[PDB]
Amino acid sequence: MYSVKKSKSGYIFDKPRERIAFMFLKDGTYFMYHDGRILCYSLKPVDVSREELEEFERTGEPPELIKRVKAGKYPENCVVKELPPIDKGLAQLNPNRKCVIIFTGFQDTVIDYVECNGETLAVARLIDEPGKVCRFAGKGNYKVAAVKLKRNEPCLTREEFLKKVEECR
Repeated sequence: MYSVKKSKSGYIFDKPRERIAFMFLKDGTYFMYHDGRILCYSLKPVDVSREELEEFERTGEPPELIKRVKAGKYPENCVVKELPPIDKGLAQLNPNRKCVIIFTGFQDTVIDYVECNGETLAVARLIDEPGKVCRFAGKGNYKVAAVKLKRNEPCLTREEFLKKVEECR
């Protein structure tokens, strides 16, 4: 079961560690898919109609393009990137995972996050340089960690974040 979020930007189908997003940008519809291990997105618009997106929403069957992607059959005009492992510091809390990419203004970023004690604990890493990391604890959304990363703002050290995680398990 995907949760579905529709907007003028497009459609977003989410699972705890998976996202299928269709963005009506520029010429037509571009797609982003990621699971726990792989990110892939189109460099050109794809042949997915709004009718197929309504059908995906109603029945829960992803379009054939996405099913091929989930089976490792990537289209020609697509970027495919391997993701890092689930953050070690968060691993024991069973975090969610989401990726944000150039379509919303980010260098490709993976974020692992949990809600704990009314706070968000998130670890964002640049997918292309996983050593660049923002560990974040705060009342905002998980995307805050990605924003701080983009803005090169200092974040929590490993020890500070691990204290927040331990005070949480």
